[PDB]
Amino acid sequence: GEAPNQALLRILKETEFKKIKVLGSGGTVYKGLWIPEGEKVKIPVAIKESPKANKEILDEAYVMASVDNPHVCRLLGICLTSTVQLITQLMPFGCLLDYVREHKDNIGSQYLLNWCVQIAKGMNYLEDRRLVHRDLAARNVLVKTPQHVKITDFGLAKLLGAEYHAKVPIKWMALESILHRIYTHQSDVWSYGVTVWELMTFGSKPYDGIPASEISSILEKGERLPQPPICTIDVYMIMVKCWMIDADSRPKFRELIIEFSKMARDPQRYLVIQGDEDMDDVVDADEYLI
Ligand SMILES: *CCC(=O)Nc1cc(Nc2nccc(-n3cc(CN(C)C)c(-c4ccccc4)n3)n2)c(OC)cc1N1CCOCC1
Repeated sequence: GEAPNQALLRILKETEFKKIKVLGSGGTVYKGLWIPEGEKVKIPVAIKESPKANKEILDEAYVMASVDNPHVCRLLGICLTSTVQLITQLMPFGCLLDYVREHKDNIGSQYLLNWCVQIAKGMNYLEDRRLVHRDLAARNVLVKTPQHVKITDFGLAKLLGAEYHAKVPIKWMALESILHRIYTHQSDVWSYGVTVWELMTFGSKPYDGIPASEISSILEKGERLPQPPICTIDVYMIMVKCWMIDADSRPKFRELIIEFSKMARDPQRYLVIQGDEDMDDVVDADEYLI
């Protein structure tokens, strides 16, 4: 027996939004203000604006409405206009992949290790809610402040019952997923390892210049992503443990929290980086609880 999902799905009027600029297209992601009726608050939001693709975006809203954790992006509501719109909290600093790329020369060890802690906390929460993400990557981690990141993009996420089978991001998937289309929380751990490598290399592309069709044979021969320059063996060994063939001998998200937490207490024993060492009624969504 599975527990009843008593999450609320907030349907928001279209007149409650004063959508401002466009953030980025691909669909489209807007930014704007959400002003609930006569609540005297202005909440900065992001809005994601024809066919059966409506089914997918609503499957996304189902997952996002059913999560509540400081390191997971939650759905504020949907607007049922001509198009189905997803309304989420504005993450004003962008995605973490763009952030580490545009700020390499100003990111210290404490920030890198804290992000690894927070991402592991969010993933451990998803595991607690029996959620396999299947698209964990630096591009899908958003930055509320440089000290606070959250996981987003649940378009591939699936709810395990009391391994899931099935276009996918090859250079982030465990071998068993590339080969057998098998996805578990431990295959998420593999993607976590690639995501940490992304941060540790300040946004390098994993297997840059290697066709995705070759990834399965490369991983089978025993090859893995190289040790990033700033990484001590301690940190790189954690990433290598995420890439083991035996999925059960990979670290659990609850262990990665612990390990990175200890390292974040002495961040330079583990990362070697040169240089280390309107408004008025605006309320962040994390402070608007209903
Ligand atoms: C890495 C790409 C990116 O997201 N850039 C970005 C993000 C944000 N802030 C933001 N706030 C709330 C929600 C989002 N957001 C972005 C995305 C796109 N994916 C890749 C993360 C989604 C999304 C959610 C679910 C399903 C599909 C997509 N939600 N982003 C920015 O606001 C400041 C600005 C930017 N970029 C700035 C630099 O140029 C590119 C855009």
